[PDB]
Amino acid sequence: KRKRSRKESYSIYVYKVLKQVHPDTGISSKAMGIM
DNA sequence: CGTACGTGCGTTTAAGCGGTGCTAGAGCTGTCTACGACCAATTGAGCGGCCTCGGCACCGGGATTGTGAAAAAAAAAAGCTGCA
Ligand SMILES: [Ca+2]
Ligand SMILES: [Ca+2]
Ligand SMILES: [Ca+2]
Ligand SMILES: [Ca+2]
Ligand SMILES: [Ca+2]
Ligand SMILES: [Ca+2]
Ligand SMILES: [Ca+2]
Ligand SMILES: [K+]
Repeated sequence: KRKRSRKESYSIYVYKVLKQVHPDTGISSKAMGIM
């Protein structure tokens, strides 16, 4: 096992900016996909 | 059914032409060095996997607020005059 490739994405940085501008609001996986 | 737009005319304008004179700056060359690629070593930021726990989808009951449809009233219009 331990495949799923390792696919890079901006989602940690998106979350990081989100917590700056709106610290109590989160984000669905589709919405993250669009970001 | 009313007039905005196409046609044609006379009047006016300035584009185009060709020419001249001047130079800003496009673009090329040579020099030199600050910067970015390249490399190996190192390791923590970010990856996948995994579990949890509350957001959010779904439910039922009733009040309330849009959202419109019909029915009822009000009005404007149509036809009819009876005098002066
Ligand atoms: Ca005229
Ligand atoms: Ca120059
Ligand atoms: Ca870590
Ligand atoms: Ca994850
Ligand atoms: Ca309901
Ligand atoms: Ca309404
Ligand atoms: Ca309505
Ligand atoms: K340089």
